Amino acid sequence: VACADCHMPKVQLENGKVYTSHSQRTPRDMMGQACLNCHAEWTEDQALYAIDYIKNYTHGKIVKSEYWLAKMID
Amino acid sequence: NLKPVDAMQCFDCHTQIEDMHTVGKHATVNCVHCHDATEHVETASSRRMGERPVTRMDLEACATCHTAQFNSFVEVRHESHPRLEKATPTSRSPMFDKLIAGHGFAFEHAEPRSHAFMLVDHFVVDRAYGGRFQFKNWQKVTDGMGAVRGAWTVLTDADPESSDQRRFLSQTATAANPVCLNCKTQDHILDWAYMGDEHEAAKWSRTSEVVEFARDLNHPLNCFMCHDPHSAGPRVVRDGLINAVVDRGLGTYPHDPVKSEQQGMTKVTFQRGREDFRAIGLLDTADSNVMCAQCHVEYNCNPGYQLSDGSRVGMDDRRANHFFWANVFDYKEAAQEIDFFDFRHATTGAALPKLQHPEAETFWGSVHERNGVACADCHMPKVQLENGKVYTSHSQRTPRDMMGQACLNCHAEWTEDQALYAIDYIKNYTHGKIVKSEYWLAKMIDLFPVAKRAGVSEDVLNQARELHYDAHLYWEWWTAENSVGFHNPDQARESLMTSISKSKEAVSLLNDAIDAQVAV
Amino acid sequence: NLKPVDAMQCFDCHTQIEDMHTVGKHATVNCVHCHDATEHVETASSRRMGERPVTRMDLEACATCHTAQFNSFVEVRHESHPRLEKATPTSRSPMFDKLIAGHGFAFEHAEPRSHAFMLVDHFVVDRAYGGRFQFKNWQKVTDGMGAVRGAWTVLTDADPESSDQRRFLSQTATAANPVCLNCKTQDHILDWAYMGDEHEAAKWSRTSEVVEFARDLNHPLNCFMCHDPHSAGPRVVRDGLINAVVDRGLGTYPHDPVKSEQQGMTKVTFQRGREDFRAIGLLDTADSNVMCAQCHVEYNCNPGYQLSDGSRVGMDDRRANHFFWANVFDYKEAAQEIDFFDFRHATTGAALPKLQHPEAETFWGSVHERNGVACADCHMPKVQLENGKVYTSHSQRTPRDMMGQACLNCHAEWTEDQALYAIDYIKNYTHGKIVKSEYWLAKMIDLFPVAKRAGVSEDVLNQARELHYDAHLYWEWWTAENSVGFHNPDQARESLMTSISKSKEAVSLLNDAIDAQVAV
Amino acid sequence: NLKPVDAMQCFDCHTQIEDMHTVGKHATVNCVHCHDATEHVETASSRRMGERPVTRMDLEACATCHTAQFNSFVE
Ligand code: HEC
Ligand code: HEC
Ligand code: HEC
Ligand code: HEC
Ligand code: HEC
Ligand code: HEC
Ligand code: HEC
Ligand code: HEC
Ligand code: HEC
Ligand code: HEC
Ligand code: HEC
Ligand code: HEC
Ligand code: HEC
Ligand code: HEC
Ligand SMILES: O=N[O-]
Ligand SMILES: O=N[O-]
Ligand SMILES: [Ca+2]
Ligand SMILES: [Ca+2]
Repeated sequence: VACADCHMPKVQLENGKVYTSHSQRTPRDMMGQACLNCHAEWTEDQALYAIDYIKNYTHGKIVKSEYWLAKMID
Repeated sequence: NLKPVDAMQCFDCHTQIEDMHTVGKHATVNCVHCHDATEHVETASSRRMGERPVTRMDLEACATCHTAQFNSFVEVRHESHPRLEKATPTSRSPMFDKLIAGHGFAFEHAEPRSHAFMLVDHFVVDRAYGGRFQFKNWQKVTDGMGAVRGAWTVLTDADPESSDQRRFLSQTATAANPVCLNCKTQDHILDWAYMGDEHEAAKWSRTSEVVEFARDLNHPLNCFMCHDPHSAGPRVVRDGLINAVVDRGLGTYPHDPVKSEQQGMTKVTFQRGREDFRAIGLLDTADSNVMCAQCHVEYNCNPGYQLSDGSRVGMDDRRANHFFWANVFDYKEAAQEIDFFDFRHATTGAALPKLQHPEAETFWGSVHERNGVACADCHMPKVQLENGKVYTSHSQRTPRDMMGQACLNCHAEWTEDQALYAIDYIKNYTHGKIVKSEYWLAKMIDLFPVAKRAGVSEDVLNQARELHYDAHLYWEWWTAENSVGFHNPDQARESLMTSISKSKEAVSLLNDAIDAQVAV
Repeated sequence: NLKPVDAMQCFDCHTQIEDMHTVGKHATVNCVHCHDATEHVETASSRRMGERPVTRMDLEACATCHTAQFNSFVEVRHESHPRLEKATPTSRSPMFDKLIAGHGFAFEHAEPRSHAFMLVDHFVVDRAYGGRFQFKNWQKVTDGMGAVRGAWTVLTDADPESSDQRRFLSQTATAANPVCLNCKTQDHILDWAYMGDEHEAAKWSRTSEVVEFARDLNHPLNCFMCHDPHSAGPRVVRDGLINAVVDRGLGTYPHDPVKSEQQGMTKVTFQRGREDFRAIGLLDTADSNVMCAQCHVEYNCNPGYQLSDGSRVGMDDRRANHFFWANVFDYKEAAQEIDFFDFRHATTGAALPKLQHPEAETFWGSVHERNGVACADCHMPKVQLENGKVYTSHSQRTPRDMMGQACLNCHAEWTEDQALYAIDYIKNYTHGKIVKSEYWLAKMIDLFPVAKRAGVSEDVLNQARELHYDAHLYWEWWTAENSVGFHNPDQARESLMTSISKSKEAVSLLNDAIDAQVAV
Repeated sequence: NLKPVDAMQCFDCHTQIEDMHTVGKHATVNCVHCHDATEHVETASSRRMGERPVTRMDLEACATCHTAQFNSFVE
């Protein structure tokens, strides 16, 4: 998988010549193309929930790392 | 990958193309994008074609550099309900079967759908080819992209081994003829002489076996129908239109000589050997009214009969390919000028015209046309982007899908709901008058058998048949015209009241004559 | 609270039930869930019923352990517009009154609505019981749960003191008879002998006073119509279906002996004393095509007449309960086999068939049926849950409400809009041919009085009446069939063009004969 | 309106560009879309630039033939 697959995927058209979206942005705006064509087992909400599980967990450790860095700094 | 060819060498023999190509916005676009002329260049002289070069007619030839226009063109509007028969209580012409009896449209006449399908729909409609052609299956009806790629990628022919028009299912007709195809495709643009006249250099003509012609045609609404591929400048290619506007000197706006001069057309002819062969009409401006008038007009594209003596006018006659280029109130005179009618009504025996989608001739003189508004402004507007390069939508569809761009930029005083309400007021009023026109036409039509059987004289029946022509014209214009009055509400109103007036006159005439016969 | 009974003791006398119950997925489900047999067990011998045990027919008997299936079944689809008369310009058969004149459906024929209402709607439709039964008030029309709980919880009888079928309002008919009820309920499953034949052990039969029978019936579409309550295995209980498939050896798929063998039915008969009394048909597989074919077929459920001599075929005749089990092109032969027609047209005098919702016989041979797709796949699919135990939706409704499950899992190439567009292409095309078929049938019908009055011979009128039978069959199949062509678009097309062909033949015949009479 | 230039004239001194341009999917795309090299061509030698040609760096130089990519990018 490469950055473009999640961040500037091919456009899906019922009738049209396919091109590659150049709007390089979060896959949340185009989950069908960016995630769900590959993750057929998920709905959009499930895929978003999986992203958020990671981000929430990681952000929690970032905040704790900052807490401990700040305590050391002080 | 494409390799560019030496255009300058082509120009040593192609001075007309040189003059167009080098001056317009395709001056940098190499011939190899649309032609394969390698063997041609090796064998031609300025006076001998040699090997015929290939010319690409596919829309993909333009889509590589103009994807937005291509994609907006091929888009299928699923809300444009498909295969929806107009002869039903819930569509445009509830009494169409009674009124049109005797004409091939009785076999099927659906509402239009998206442009991607025009060629395939022409091929599969029940009135056209005896049911010879079908989509490969009923799923393919959705595939606008496939149809654009090529009709024969999505259709089947019931009998590839024969080329005659015949019925393959009982309730079909074989009305299609080569002229039809000129408003579905221009893949034959190099194989068809102006007007479809016989020509030594034309593979196809008005008199061709339409099934054979059909098989040679692939693409709907080629992009070059409105845009010269060499100059990129605005044009039309449809012969019947150039004929009406230029050959017949009617002008682009027959009711406005000034606008005709400002927004005119220059006929450009291309020869084969020493002989004129085909023509295009370059437009002074990018005038969509005239571009759309290549097809959205009332026309002959069919055999008919002469009003004068009733004799057959066959496909060989120039009149079989004709743009009347006349509003509804000038049409009867325009038909008399070429001495032509379409069919005899099956019940009344009246000589009748068959009207087809006269959007262009209806739009003339209307408030929007008089204000310089054109088809594209309401049906293929510029796209509005918060951030982006503007282009012109090619999804030619009802303004209801893009009211901000199609109406409300101009009508700042209205909300979308208000503008829709104004549209619906016109269509509702017009449709009620259509329905009343049909009620009265049907009442007249039903009196004909009673009258004939009661012994009413031929003279009285002929008087009623003359009234039928008028009643019919002044009604059918509006079921044929796609805006349900919107394009010219006052004209529709005046015409439909005229229809009803004529029908009522005929009803009175017949009832009185029947009553007089009974009283004897 | 329920107390379990000794099933083993029941089995000392009920060996058929033992063989079903102990082997299937209801082996642990105690009899007390659906029977009260206390006094029965105290009084019975293996050869004498003794006190009749109670058998619960209410759907709640299943809803305690199968709430999801029950709840999805009872759900009211409010978008299935209620009491919507088909004989109107905006519904299925705009000219139905003219075409069906002479038949009880002229008094009312609404579009179907949700299954919860089938029994109450049968009772209150204007054609059924002379308007005897009504909802208690006009609010109760919404109450699907109430109707399922019991028809008589939501209906009133205008005259509980009489049991005869009569008109209570002028524009009603009394077409209901006991056979009807077999496609509304099976509450009478233990009180009705196979086919509704007279039987000493049957309280009800084809010849019963239908008003008395009606009062004894409560529940729509009992869950056990498709599921044996003892084995829980798939079955049908409808006698006319078992008769067609098994007794008449037509098979579950008359056009496919292989599929008939793989997906077959085993008739199981239950006796009363020494005598066969009732039967069920166990299915080899959970084949919804055959389960739904218990009711969604063309049938006799009514008296009629013999084609041969015109004599009355009354409810006492087995032919009054008949599944033709024939596609539209085999129907005329199937009706000739039993020497039967339904009514004489009020205007033409033609002997005519009355067709009813032949979804099953239409579906045969269609592309989906040939691919092993079945009613349930499009009309009661498995539910898709992000997290949950899958079950089968029992809300038997249009796939438009659940396109992901009903269509798009299979048709991965389509969006919902594309799939809807494909449906609409078929229904639009089919409906336009229905409307044209009606136009031509109506034109023929209107010629009959003119012809009769003009002195056209009985021989010519009879020729036209024979054509009327065909024109009618090949049209009415498609107004009766609920998919508007979707279930078999090519068949619909072929049939409707045949209808129009026949009507046109009759119109020509009559106009020529009328014209010849006038010319004399 | 753009007038094409003779790329062969450029290629005589620009072998690397020739090898890239003639082979790829821009083989038909004339230099004038992105360069104004008229005075450069009159003044360059095989090793000295002469007058510096203009090279368009704006994204609109690609947007006329690739509107969809450009518009999705700028959104
Ligand atoms: C398998 C899919 C996937 C791949 C491949 C991927 N990304 Fe991401 N990226 C994500 C997701 C999910 C997020 C979080 C977006 C959100 O929460 O809205 C993200 C976030 C980002 C963001 C921040 C987006 C914003 O709006 O905040 C950037 C920048 C980014 N990725 C760049 C890249 C780069 C560069 C690559 C390739 C090296 C890459 N991504 C590959 C899925 C992917
Ligand atoms: C960050 C790198 C990047 C930039 C900058 C970029 N693109 Fe692309 N472009 C891509 C990728 C990735 C693809 C898809 C390649 C593939 O998957 O085959 C692509 C594909 C294309 C294509 C091929 C057709 C298609 O859509 O797949 C065109 C034409 C194109 N880009 C034009 C442009 C234009 C015009 C711009 C400036 C508006 C631009 N690109 C800027 C990365 C880029
Ligand atoms: C030696 C002179 C000459 C050369 C050079 C030349 N052509 Fe032609 N071309 C002709 C002639 C002659 C015809 C036929 C005109 C006629 O029918 O009278 C023709 C016809 C055509 C046609 C129309 C064929 C048809 O289907 O009717 C096309 C397209 C065309 N040329 C393209 C090109 C291209 C592109 C080049 C450069 C790669 C080229 N020609 C170079 C002489 C030439
Ligand atoms: C190799 C790329 C390419 C091809 C292929 C191509 N065009 Fe163009 N087209 C251009 C360019 C570049 C312009 C000029 C853009 C500008 O200057 O705004 C242009 C301009 C146009 C214009 C605007 C002309 C004007 O005067 O405003 C139209 C219309 C057009 N092309 C139509 C077409 C048609 C129709 C086809 C297919 C027959 C086609 N093009 C094929 C590149 C191409
Ligand atoms: C080559 C002939 C031709 C040209 C030029 C043409 N049309 Fe059409 N148009 C058709 C045909 C044919 C259909 C019906 C297509 C079908 O039913 O498959 C149609 C359908 C339509 C529709 C209905 C689309 C829908 O969603 O149902 C509209 C709106 C329309 N045309 C507007 C226009 C406009 C505006 C123009 C000028 C920009 C134009 N047309 C130019 C032939 C043409
Ligand atoms: C003057 C151009 C023109 C001619 C020639 C032409 N059409 Fe059309 N046709 C149109 C336009 C515009 C529409 C869309 C508007 C409408 O349907 O009213 C259309 C729509 C159609 C449709 C789709 C709607 C329907 O009626 O079912 C079919 C099919 C069709 N034409 C078949 C034919 C046949 C067959 C012929 C030759 C007998 C023919 N056309 C000739 C312009 C033309
Ligand atoms: C029925 C006539 C018609 C057809 C066919 C047609 N166009 Fe256009 N085209 C127009 C009109 C009208 C405009 C806007 C002209 C104006 O207002 O300046 C336009 C504008 C354009 C432009 C100029 C840039 C823009 O978007 O304004 C291009 C490029 C173009 N069209 C490409 C195409 C392509 C590619 C096709 C085939 C998919 C096509 N056209 C088919 C009528 C047509
Ligand atoms: C380019 C500007 C423009 C466009 C776009 C436009 N209008 Fe108009 N419209 C006008 C003007 C100017 C008038 C005449 C105003 C006056 O004379 O008071 C008018 C008149 C009308 C009328 C009176 C119509 C008649 O024929 O008598 C109606 C209704 C109307 N517009 C609705 C609409 C609708 C709905 C749309 C979108 C489909 C639309 N207009 C798009 C400018 C526009
Ligand atoms: C002593 C033998 C015997 C016993 C034990 C027995 N049954 Fe029966 N049952 C019969 C007979 C005999 C009939 C009538 C069969 C016939 O009509 O010939 C009958 C009929 C029935 C019926 C159908 C009644 C109808 O409406 O037609 C049901 C239900 C039933 N039994 C349930 C049960 C249950 C449950 C049990 C155990 C609690 C049970 N029986 C135990 C002998 C027995
Ligand atoms: C006391 C609980 C209970 C009652 C009451 C009940 N069932 Fe069941 N049913 C079950 C159980 C337990 C299963 C087996 C579940 C499993 O194994 O997947 C089952 C299975 C089924 C099945 C699936 C059978 C198969 O072979 O796949 C059907 C169909 C069914 N029941 C129908 C009904 C019907 C209809 C009724 C009302 C006549 C009913 N059940 C009443 C408990 C009950
Ligand atoms: C072979 C099974 C079967 C028979 C027997 C049967 N019906 Fe129906 N009935 C159905 C089906 C299936 C529907 C839903 C489909 C439809 O309406 O087309 C239905 C629908 C109805 C409806 C609701 C729609 C309407 O027509 O108003 C009524 C009322 C009705 N039936 C009454 C009756 C009457 C009265 C009889 C006996 C004269 C009868 N049914 C016999 C299967 C049957
Ligand atoms: C018209 C026939 C029919 C009726 C009546 C019917 N079902 Fe079903 N039932 C089915 C079909 C079809 C299935 C799915 C069988 C399969 O595909 O395996 C099913 C499956 C089931 C299952 C198995 C679990 C599941 O959901 O797949 C149960 C339990 C069940 N039904 C209960 C009931 C209940 C309770 C009722 C009464 C509310 C009922 N059924 C009425 C046709 C019917
Ligand atoms: C269980 C899979 C499945 C289901 C569910 C399904 N289809 Fe199909 N459908 C098929 C297959 C397989 C074909 C035949 C494909 C082929 O032969 O190319 C087909 C054919 C069709 C056709 C051609 C129809 C004909 O009778 O000629 C249409 C239209 C269609 N499907 C639409 C739908 C719609 C709409 C739905 C949902 C109501 C649906 N399908 C549900 C598998 C399915
Ligand atoms: C005069 C028109 C034109 C110009 C200007 C243009 N291109 Fe292209 N581009 C093309 C054509 C034609 C193709 C080939 C399309 C095809 O064969 O699919 C192409 C192909 C591409 C591709 C796909 C290449 C591949 O190997 O798949 C990319 C990426 C691309 N161009 C980027 C750009 C960039 C970035 C610019 C601006 C620096 C640009 N183009 C300017 C016409 C143009
Ligand atoms: O039927 N095409 O006007
Ligand atoms: O009217 N029930 O088929
Ligand atoms: Ca005409
Ligand atoms: Ca019947």
